[PDB]
Amino acid sequence: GAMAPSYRVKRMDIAKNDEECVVNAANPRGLPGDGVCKAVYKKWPESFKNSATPVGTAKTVMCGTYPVIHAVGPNFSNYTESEGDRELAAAYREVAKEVTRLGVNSVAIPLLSTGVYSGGKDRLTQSLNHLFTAMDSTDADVVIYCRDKEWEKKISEAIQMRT
Ligand SMILES: [Cl-]
Ligand SMILES: [Cl-]
Ligand SMILES: [Cl-]
Repeated sequence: GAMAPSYRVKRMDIAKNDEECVVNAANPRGLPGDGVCKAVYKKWPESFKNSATPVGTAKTVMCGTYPVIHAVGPNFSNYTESEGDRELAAAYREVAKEVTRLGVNSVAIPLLSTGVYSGGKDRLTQSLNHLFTAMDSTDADVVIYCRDKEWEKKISEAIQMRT
């Protein structure tokens, strides 16, 4: 575990992270995809061997000794608000189990279902609160990755609010 487990946020490409493992915002079929998933495919393509997994689950595949945790959030274009919320919470719970099992001291994580799976809605708060619910009981250093300057400020404020 980390000496003083923390949350941090950075605005940059998660493929350039400084953590001991990465969470991919994956599709259920293990395809290269777009956005975070395509950057993850270009950096760790070996990790997409048998990475397909259902919605609300996470599947870890090694790239050398570097773990890639493929976490599949719901696409809110297809799910109801109610069922999507349940699947989004579940995907983060499975990420917490994988991070624990791997024994890593740090993890890079994107906000699941906030991009092309958002169904056109701002889900910063919804996705971040499910991230916290899952990861609060883990002792890894968590570094959240985002691309938007306004999202960086709101995520940083939410972390600081809990002190
Ligand atoms: Cl960057
Ligand atoms: Cl997404
Ligand atoms: Cl973002």
